[PDB]
Amino acid sequence: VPFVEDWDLVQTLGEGAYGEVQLAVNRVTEEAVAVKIVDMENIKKEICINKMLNHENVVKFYGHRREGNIQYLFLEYCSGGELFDRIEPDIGMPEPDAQRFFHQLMAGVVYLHGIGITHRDIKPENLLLDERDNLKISDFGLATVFRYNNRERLLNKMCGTLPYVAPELLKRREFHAEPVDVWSCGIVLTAMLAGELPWDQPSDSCQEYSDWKEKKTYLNPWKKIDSAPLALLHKILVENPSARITIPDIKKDRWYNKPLKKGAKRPRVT
Ligand SMILES: COC(=O)c1ccc(-c2[nH]nc3c2Cc2cc(CN[C@H]4CC[C@@H](O)CC4)ccc2-3)o1
Repeated sequence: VPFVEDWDLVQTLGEGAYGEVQLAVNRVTEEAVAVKIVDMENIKKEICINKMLNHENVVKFYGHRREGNIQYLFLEYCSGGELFDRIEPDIGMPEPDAQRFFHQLMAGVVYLHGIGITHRDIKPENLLLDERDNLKISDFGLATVFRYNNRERLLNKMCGTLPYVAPELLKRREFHAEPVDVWSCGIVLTAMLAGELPWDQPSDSCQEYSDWKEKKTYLNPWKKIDSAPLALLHKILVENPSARITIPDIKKDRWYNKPLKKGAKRPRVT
């Protein structure tokens, strides 16, 4: 009972705008959590969205505490770090690992879309890994409700990260939320398989993007990707968001359902 509420801040996990993420260890139990420290409406929405979240591939929210002009968000600690540091530059990672991470990303995104939430900034920096390398979607600072009382709200706000944003966000005034997150998942899949981003932004003025629309797959990063995951990327990275593949159909794709990876190495004797 005494001192069970005391947490020691032992190391900086992440820094940026606006604030830092610190690893916190409980004085009594030694339980590890991540404390998001935001130096104070945007944070009020983040807390509200985080309270709704309960899924094995979404970073858990334990609660928050306001100490004057500072908000403390208590969130799941993921010891495996970011997916970003598992991607070898210009190489990627083994195809079975990327497939497993992509299945977990799809389970997380299905869950969020199912409760009417769009993340809007899916990228490897935001995809965290637990001790068993289970992928968790993190940072709901740009997230929003796109479906309320079974009525879909079209989005118009410009946000995300240019190499991961869908082309409609740059060409159209209004757009559906769900195909935007599907596109960013395809850029994450491209990053995991080739270890590089295909373009700075998806616009006609961008040569790499024009080459993709012209199906010049003999060029990088596409030439490093096998034909089965590349056929899936041809369905995701579709300019027209109405023709773009939906997640129920991604789950029926040949590469998505290809047996590739063995389960976690279990102790055995002969
Ligand atoms: C903006 O971040 C969040 O909203 C959020 C929610 C939950 C978390 C989180 N839980 N566990 C971690 C996070 C962020 C995070 C980052 C890292 C990578 N940290 C390295 C530490 C040593 C190295 O030298 C620098 C980077 C390792 C673990 C973790 O972050």
